[PDB]
Amino acid sequence: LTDTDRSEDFLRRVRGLKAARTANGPRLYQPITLLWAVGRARRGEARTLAWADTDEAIGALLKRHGARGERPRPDYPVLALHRAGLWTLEGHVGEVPTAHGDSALRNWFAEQRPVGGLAEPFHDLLHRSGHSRVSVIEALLTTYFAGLDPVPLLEDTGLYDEG
DNA sequence: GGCGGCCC
DNA sequence: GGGCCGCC
Repeated sequence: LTDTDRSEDFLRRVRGLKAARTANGPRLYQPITLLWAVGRARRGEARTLAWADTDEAIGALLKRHGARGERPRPDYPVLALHRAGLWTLEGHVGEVPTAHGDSALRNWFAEQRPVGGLAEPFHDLLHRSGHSRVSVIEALLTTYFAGLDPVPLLEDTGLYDEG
């Protein structure tokens, strides 16, 4: 195996992601979100986290490392990663919205304030398997950071040695 | 038209 | 709250 079974399923969901495009490349919301979660999985940090702390932590990485003009709005990639089955959200009424729109996304997180994080099987996988971490880091760097310097982001996520 | 997103 | 773009 389930490590090999889960790793292949994990990497398949990551490769199926469809990020929004700028003129010169895909926007960095989803890879920055994922690498934040990968670092947390590696160090065994709390998988399930309150939205206020998740929003602030991802937002700070968006501000510092948003090399294609990203806004500090983690609501976009979190919703997209949830739809892909990579992210869990708990404590909300009704259905989770898609990452389409703007104000409705912010208002939904402000009202529902869901608790969540990377899905439990993938968090556990990346905590246990250094090979799975290296695999997804390389794949995300290949897809999203062509012509960009990922080193400051890797050190801010605690993944410099593995990336 | 849907979904990931920016601009008002 | 809205319209709209890129890509599917």
